[PDB]
Amino acid sequence: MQRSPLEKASVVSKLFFSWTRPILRKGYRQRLELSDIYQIPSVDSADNLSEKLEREWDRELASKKNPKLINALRRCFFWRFMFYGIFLYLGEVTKAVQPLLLGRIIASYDPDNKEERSIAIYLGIGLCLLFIVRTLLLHPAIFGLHHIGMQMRIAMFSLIYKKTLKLSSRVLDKISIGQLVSLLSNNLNKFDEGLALAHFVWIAPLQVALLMGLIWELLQASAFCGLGFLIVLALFQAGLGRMMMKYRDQRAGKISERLVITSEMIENIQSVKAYCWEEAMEKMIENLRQTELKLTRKAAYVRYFNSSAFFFSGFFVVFLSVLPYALIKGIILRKIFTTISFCIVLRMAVTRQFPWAVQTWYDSLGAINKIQDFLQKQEYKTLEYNLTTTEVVMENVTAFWEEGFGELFGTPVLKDINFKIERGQLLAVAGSTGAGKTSLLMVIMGELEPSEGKIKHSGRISFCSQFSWIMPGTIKENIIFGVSYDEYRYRSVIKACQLEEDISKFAEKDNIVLGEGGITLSGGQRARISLARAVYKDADLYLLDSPFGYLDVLTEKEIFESCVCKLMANKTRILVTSKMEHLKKADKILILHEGSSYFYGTFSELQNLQTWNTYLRYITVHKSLIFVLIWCLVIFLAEVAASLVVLWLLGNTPLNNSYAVIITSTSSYYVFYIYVGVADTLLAMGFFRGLPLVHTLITVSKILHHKMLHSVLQAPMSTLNTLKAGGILNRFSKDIAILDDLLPLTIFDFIQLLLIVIGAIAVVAVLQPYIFVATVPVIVAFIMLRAYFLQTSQQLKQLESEGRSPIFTHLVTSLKGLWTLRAFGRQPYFETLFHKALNLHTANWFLYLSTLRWFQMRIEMIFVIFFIAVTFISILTTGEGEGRVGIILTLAMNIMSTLQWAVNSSIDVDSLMRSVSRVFKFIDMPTEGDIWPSGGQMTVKDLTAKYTEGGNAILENISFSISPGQRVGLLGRTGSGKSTLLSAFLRLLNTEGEIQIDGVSWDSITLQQWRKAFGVIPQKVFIFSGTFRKNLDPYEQWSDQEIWKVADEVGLRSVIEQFPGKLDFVLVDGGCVLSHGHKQLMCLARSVLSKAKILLLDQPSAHLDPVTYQIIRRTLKQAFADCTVILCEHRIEAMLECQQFLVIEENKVRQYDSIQKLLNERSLFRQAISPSDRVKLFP
Ligand SMILES: Nc1ncnc2c1ncn2[C@@H]1O[C@H](COP(=O)(O)OP(=O)(O)OP(=O)(O)O)[C@@H](O)[C@H]1O
Ligand SMILES: Nc1ncnc2c1ncn2[C@@H]1O[C@H](COP(=O)(O)OP(=O)(O)OP(=O)(O)O)[C@@H](O)[C@H]1O
Ligand SMILES: CC(C)(C)c1cc(C(C)(C)C)c(NC(=O)c2c[nH]c3ccccc3c2=O)cc1O
Ligand SMILES: [Mg+2]
Ligand SMILES: [Mg+2]
Repeated sequence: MQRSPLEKASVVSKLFFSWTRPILRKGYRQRLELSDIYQIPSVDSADNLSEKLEREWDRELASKKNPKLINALRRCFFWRFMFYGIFLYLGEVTKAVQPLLLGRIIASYDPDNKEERSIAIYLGIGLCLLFIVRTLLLHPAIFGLHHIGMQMRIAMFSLIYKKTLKLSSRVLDKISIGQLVSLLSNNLNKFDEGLALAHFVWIAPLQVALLMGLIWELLQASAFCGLGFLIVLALFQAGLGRMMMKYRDQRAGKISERLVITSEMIENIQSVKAYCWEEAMEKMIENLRQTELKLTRKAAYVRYFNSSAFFFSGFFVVFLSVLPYALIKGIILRKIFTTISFCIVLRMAVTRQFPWAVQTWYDSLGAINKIQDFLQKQEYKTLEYNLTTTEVVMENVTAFWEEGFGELFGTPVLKDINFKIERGQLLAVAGSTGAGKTSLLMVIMGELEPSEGKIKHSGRISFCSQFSWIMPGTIKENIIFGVSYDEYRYRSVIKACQLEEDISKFAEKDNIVLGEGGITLSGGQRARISLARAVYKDADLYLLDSPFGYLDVLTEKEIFESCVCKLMANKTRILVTSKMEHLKKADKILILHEGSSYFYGTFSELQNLQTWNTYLRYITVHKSLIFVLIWCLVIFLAEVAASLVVLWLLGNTPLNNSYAVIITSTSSYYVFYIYVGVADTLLAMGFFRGLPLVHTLITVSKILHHKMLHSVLQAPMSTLNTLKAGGILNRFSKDIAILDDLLPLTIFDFIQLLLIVIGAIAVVAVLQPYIFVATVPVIVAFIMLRAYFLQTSQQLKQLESEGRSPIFTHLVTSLKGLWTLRAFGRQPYFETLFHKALNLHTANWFLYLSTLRWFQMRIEMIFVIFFIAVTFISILTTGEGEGRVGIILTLAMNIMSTLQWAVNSSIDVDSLMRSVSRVFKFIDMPTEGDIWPSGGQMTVKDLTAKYTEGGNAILENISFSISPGQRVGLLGRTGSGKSTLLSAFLRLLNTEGEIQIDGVSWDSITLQQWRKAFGVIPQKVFIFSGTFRKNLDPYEQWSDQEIWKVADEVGLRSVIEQFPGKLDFVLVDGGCVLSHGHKQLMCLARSVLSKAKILLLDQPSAHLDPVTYQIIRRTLKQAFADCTVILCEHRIEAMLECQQFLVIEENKVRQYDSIQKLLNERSLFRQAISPSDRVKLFP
């Protein structure tokens, strides 16, 4: 890493921004090298800005009765804020005094021998000094203010991430990810750039006050009659401002709901593709955009009138000001041109600078109120007593989940429970699905607080969750989990948990970079890593929430006898399990039932008891847009044509006539200057040109999102395992919101300003030729410097834009794995790990931000340099009477003012046009591409399975044949390939060979038509946010009576009746309200509804007990009558049902007819079988 060149730099270098110069020269010739990206300055790091504001916020919490976050921000930013404000004031004041100096220099070309001709040179000197001071006075203050705004945002972002880790288990149900992601995605670039515009609240009034006097000098009565029109217009904009904000709050609720649906479906797309929910998910996301875009359009139409106010005002402010003075006294052109020059600044001050400044203050404080509201919430309390006899004691405990019934005190999940545990013995927590076994562990950890009862143990605890969580990184980084490495400990664990088999198969042996969640691995592999993490941790208590769910019996025995009873000796360790073998070796047993202790004692006792392309493609999405743009241009040509013949008549005039005083001399060089002043209004886009342009540009973003969401869903699996969670969630949140909100109007201003320049030059050029020639040398200078700047700016903007993903990627996983982070207590790791992601983004954003102010300053300096040259050539060459050089040049330089604004607008479009470029990359992804399934017989021949293209072959030369209406068992060691074989049928991963069904092959039919033959039950369960009926059939093909007629057989009768809205209860946080057992029965019903003749079952009974399993076989015997079944199961009770068996090992298959033969070969796998299951197989 290279250190910041800002650190060591002279006042000149910092003032003129010469320290940014290297990266432009480096970026112009070549592609940007990672080496060239400088380290962030020491001032604005994540640690310091956290440390500073954290201290000031707890001080605010400690002192005041009702604390406010703005008070905390005030005491560490206000002086440096106000320090730049006084410079930004003086830099703005100097724009208001330019008309006085320039106006005289213009008047000094007049043949009539005025005093001006005396002072002209002194004004010539002074006006040059007037420009030089402003250029140096404005830009540093803006960068200074941007730099403060960046520090403010980083400081809060860090306090949100510290706060969110200490947040209560009660609150997590209410606040989804969409709440957090939107809050950060909104403020990310908007807040930083804002603090430039913030000050103009108090700059604009003093500017109006200053300007009004200078006008009052010229026009005594009418100036106030003018101002009145702007006071009327200012209130109209304040009206639109309040109206626009109300549309934004109605929409904000809908965006949060779309992101949680969009996240969930892409997070586990492998299930979405298996069930064939493309039409379902697209229609669901489509319906949420209807409400959103309605409120976007209404917000967009209002903002047009706010934006357009400046351009229309121009003519009317001057007209109402000159007209009264004209009638009573009579006016000179000089007097008209001087008022025009004051009015341009006065409008800019009151019409664009004033309403933008206020709108920023609403957004900032609005944002700070949400953060302050988020910071003062219910926190997870800690009450650990390290003093103990290492005796984990529980007595007379009851607990309710929701606040209502618990506070009022529905049945509690635990009641009248008690147990004592000595150190050096394991507890067997047994019961049926929904007994409260997880709920019991949640009370011990203290995530679920008890209403009545008392807990006490030592603070040190270890936890193994039922849903296995893999943070992004290496298997080592997962197993050690943010502590020092130990060769003797690490190796003894992996051998005890026996991952040595699975780790050795991978190319990079130990350390492979696992994605968000670890979908690279299988169900059994994740569980053993989750276990290894819990084992490697040292603590007084080890909680294990059924880690033998996805493991085969041979592995389940070996790991239980090699880890739990060997490596974990002389420790209290409460275990969730439902097998006789585990309860036999166990010391004390606890059998829960309907949240009540059915039995408590010992096992002995229990038995005794009972670039051009990107711009072009965007325009040619929607055909309306190209018609509207042509329709604007033909009307533009008409108004350019209209002004031409007006000025042709006006200039050709042959002129008691007190209305307007003109003479041959004055006429020539004021009539044209007046036109350039009022050109902004004459060429302005009226509601007819404005509204449809805005309307279509929103309709484009609607079409672009549909294609993008459509293309992502039907892309191949390999491409979707490449990209991250935060990478998907970045675009759909931030880069779709840019095409809806910012881009539609940033274009309008760019077009509006571009037309005004062209049309003004055109009319002036056609009428007087030399001005066109005079502009060219200034025109080329801006286009030259623009083409030079963008070569660096474009490349920086992509690094910064793709530099966001790390912040989101981390925020997703952190939240999902929150319960283990607090179990182990690893917040200090994750905070410092999160600080990096902000620093990375700061390093790219700060660099892009600083490079801009260079271009902003240089473009102004180019103008100043040319103006200084123009003015001296004007004044010095001035003849004795009618000097016809300075006239022509200054008129050009009066246009280049409008162009300088258009070039700055042209950069603001290009930066937002990076968003649409990154959207098209997601649209341009590759694509995976009599009654038919009669009997359902399959024929596999020379099949090969691999995930990556040209990688390791998981299965090789596979070939077997199933007969019609036959049940087939599938089995093998954890990580054999059992899932890969089931995925090979649906052909999700890329394969070679052919699987032919009922004498018809793959290549004879389409994929989406092929996949509607199979009814799947995947290994990982997918429950999106919605109602039960929606989760049971998204297409809504079946009736309520039909769903109820299925619900009884799978036995969700009692499960649903618990909740208030029967089949209308909206599930949240990926269906966290249901227990692990009910999620398996949810997938079962979903398959029972979808009446298929072939169906695949990737381990139906994962964590189901022998009682609940009776439902699986009951529904498998009755409902699935004549259809062919491929049953991939670990429990041995399931093997009684199916006839043929497939065994996978050594990347190959073995088919068998009888169970007795299969078990006869493998002695170890036969000895593994439970005594209670052994009597069933062998009579
Ligand atoms: N966050 C929650 N909010 C509301 N109810 C919940 C929540 N978590 C669990 N429950 C409910 O509490 C009961 C017990 O759930 P718990 O997960 O403790 O059961 P379990 O015995 O661990 O089940 P399994 O055998 O499936 O693992 C169930 O009825 C479940 O729906
Ligand atoms: N998405 C993937 N990308 C790369 N390799 C993968 C992927 N999924 C699985 N594998 C590899 O294939 C092996 C077999 O995984 P698979 O899920 O088919 O096994 P399984 O027998 O179904 O496991 P389980 O006992 O957990 O059900 C894994 O151990 C891993 O090495
Ligand atoms: C009839 C005709 C000539 C097509 C026409 C009419 C108007 C109205 C009626 C809106 C003044 C306008 N005016 C506008 O479109 C205006 C657009 N934005 C504004 C913002 C603030 C204040 C006024 C306007 C405005 O008049 C323009 C026209 O070209
Ligand atoms: Mg459970
Ligand atoms: Mg599997």
